[PDB]
Amino acid sequence: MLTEFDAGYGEQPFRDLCANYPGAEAYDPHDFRIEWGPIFHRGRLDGSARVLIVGQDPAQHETIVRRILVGTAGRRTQGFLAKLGIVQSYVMVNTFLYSVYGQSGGSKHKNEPGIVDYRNKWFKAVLGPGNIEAVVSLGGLADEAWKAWLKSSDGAAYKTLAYQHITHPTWPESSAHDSATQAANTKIMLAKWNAALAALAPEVKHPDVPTTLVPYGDAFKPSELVDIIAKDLPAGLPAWMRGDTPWAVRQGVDAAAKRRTIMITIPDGVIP
Amino acid sequence: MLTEFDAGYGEQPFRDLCANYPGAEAYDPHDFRIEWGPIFHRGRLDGSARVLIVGQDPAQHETIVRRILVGTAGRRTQGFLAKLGIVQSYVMVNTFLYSVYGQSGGSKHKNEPGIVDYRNKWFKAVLGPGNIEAVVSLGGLADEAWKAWLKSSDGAAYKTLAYQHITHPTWPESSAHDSATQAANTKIMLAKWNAALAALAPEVKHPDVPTTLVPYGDAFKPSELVDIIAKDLPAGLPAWMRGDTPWAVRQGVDAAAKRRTIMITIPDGVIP
Repeated sequence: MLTEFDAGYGEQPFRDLCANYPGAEAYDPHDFRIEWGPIFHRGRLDGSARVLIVGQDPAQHETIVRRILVGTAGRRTQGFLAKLGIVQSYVMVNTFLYSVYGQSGGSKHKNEPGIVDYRNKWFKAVLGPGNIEAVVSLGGLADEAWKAWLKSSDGAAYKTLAYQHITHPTWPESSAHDSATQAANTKIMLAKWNAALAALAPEVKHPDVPTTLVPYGDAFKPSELVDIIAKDLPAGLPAWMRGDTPWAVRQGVDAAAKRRTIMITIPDGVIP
Repeated sequence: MLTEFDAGYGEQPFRDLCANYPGAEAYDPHDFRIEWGPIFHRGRLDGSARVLIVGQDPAQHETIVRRILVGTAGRRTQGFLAKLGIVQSYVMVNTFLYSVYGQSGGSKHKNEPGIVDYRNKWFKAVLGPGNIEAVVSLGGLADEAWKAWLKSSDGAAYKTLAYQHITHPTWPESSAHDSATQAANTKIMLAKWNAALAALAPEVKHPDVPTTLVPYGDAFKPSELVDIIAKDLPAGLPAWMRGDTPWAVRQGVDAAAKRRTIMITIPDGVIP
């Protein structure tokens, strides 16, 4: 009857970071959903993380849970980590503190000093303890974020840290609306993911569970979509929030209404 | 531009309390909205609280923020504390960890040992440091919770602790839908709140701000409705979540649907 949870940001330097975060002066209020407040991380901040995941930006599930990579992209990422024998020893930060508002917002503000400097303080803080053995970026903007970090003074020390850029987990669904094209692109993505795993496996010297590498097939199997663990969520969050069924969506009759609303629906079967 | 936040539950004894909370074995799954997870407290857990508030049960705003007293009842309670000069030195705990399901009243399970025992652990932890100088209960079930605490072995020590039972903050709106009856019931409520203030004022010897007692009139004035402070909310929560405008509602075509869904709408004016 013992359930774990993420206590959060009480320790330094994370406490000062979360109390002094960038707002509209760095993140444009039209081009970013700053109205939901920042979402900072997911995973270990106690120094026990072995893998750093760099994602892009949060969406509506993250906005409720208050931790990043908690939707479909998150369960695919968890499963990626599982293939390396990593079940809890990771830490995750995003390129952006806030959701990008718009189709291909870019990359339009990736060069904002206020944005990059604050993100670099987080890199600095999570890499600080010196236990991270591998870095994985999800998508191009994350890949650029990591490379820009390496060119900074504090980042110079991490040029030799094992690193893989991999295709963004939801890329197949965003590349086409057609089912057949989604499947074809998924096969392509997983082939590239297999190569990344092969390069990273020998550098993850301290896995949580010693594991022999089992490659992805052409489609995701159910076992490779792994629920986010309780230890990652704030105290008291119900188990279905870290389950396998979608439960939040933006809702509105037009663009402006839709920007203002999230609807949360408990999956069927939880309530008796 | 530092914004404060509640780091939460990382310190003992709270860490073990939040990791070992009661579920369906103590709170009946039909009579309690256990599907949303427990909401534990609001305010100081570092020992600096001077007033303990005992509330009844959480609703939909609390369900999103993950702290108690966050809606209309909370802002009325904040204003009550403000009149005693208490701006941040309070701690609030609920009679029930979960929302009561059904107007029937969760008085049906008020003596269930699983519920009472766990709540007493929270009483013991918050009263432990010995800095609480006054206790206020909101409504009848809360009053019975404090009285049940006093009858237990550990609670015996607090029979001399200054204590006032006051009428639940949202009693006027729950007693009638007629505008004129609400105003009349509000006038009765505020007379009883004024009596409580008079009894508590000389007993709150450590206000955050020394304040001369200004009694309520017959209705709430806007200055007597006080926004929840940033220090009470998890890191990153946007300011409108602790503003003066309602922003969450239960929504569904029928009872079963309504039980499963919360809709969040950002107040107008936050998004440019």
